[PDB]
Amino acid sequence: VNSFSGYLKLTDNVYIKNADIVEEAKKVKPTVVVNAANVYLKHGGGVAGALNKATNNAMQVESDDYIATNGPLKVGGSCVLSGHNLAKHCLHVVGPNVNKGEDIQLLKSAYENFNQHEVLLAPLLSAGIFGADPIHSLRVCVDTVRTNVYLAVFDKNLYDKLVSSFL
Ligand SMILES: O=C1CC[C@H](c2ccccc2)N1Nc1ncnc2[nH]c3cc(F)ccc3c12
Repeated sequence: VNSFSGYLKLTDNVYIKNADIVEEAKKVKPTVVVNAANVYLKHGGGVAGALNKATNNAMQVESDDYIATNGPLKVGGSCVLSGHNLAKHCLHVVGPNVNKGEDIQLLKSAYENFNQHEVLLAPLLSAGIFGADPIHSLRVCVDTVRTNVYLAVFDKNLYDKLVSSFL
């Protein structure tokens, strides 16, 4: 048992809710919140901009030191950093950005990072401003992640479409 509330169960291990991931994280304080990161960990907008804003920019300060030491992430890759006031840890995962021409095939590699964590609160990777089809992202998530994932979908119309179209 865990403290996630109000989720619809899609599969043995995947759950989904219409929720603002920032407010969800603040309430639950999960062990792991996933960020929709880019390779430079520049949290400007989308999920990343919202999560970083909620940390009063501490996520960005930490991220800038990480990049100065380690260089950029790979598309499809990840790193574990602090969750600040939102979670124990933040798993920054880079899904492909279709609006940059990045290979959508890398979405499966991106979701594979979730399997290193027993339980996660997450957005749909490559959705939103990353330009991929969220229905596809949900399918890849269900077919790739084997650990317990709680998906927060900000947009109510999209959430309803994802549920109603789920196979
Ligand atoms: O709901 C959906 C459908 C997919 C889309 C998405 C876009 C970018 C990254 C990851 C997912 N997206 N966005 C969010 N999903 C969950 N919590 C969110 N908090 C936010 C706060 C904001 F200022 C802006 C957006 C969100 C947001």
